Amino acid sequence: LERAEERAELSEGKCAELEEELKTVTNNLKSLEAQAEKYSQKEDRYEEEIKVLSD
Amino acid sequence: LERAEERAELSEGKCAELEEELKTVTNNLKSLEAQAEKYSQKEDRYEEEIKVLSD
Repeated sequence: LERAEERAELSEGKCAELEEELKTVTNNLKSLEAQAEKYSQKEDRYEEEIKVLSD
Repeated sequence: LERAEERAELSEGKCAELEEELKTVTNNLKSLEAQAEKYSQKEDRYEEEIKVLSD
């Protein structure tokens, strides 16, 4: 039980660590979703600067 | 013990679920990062072209 509880604690430790990493990565995912979209928009703002400059 | 073990299984189960959620968001982050980076690279290509056309 102590070892199983220890495993629960170690696994919970990992669970929490992964959760923290999950959230960090997910938060990065979200900032990156925002960046991938802002960047796709920049891909267009810059493409537009090229089109405008081309004109 | 069944509970300590259940908790070992539950916390291990959940930490494994988080490993999968983490890998999923990590891979989505890598995808969005790669996407954002492909866009940042396009932004740079345009910036290079913006500088070329601006100049």
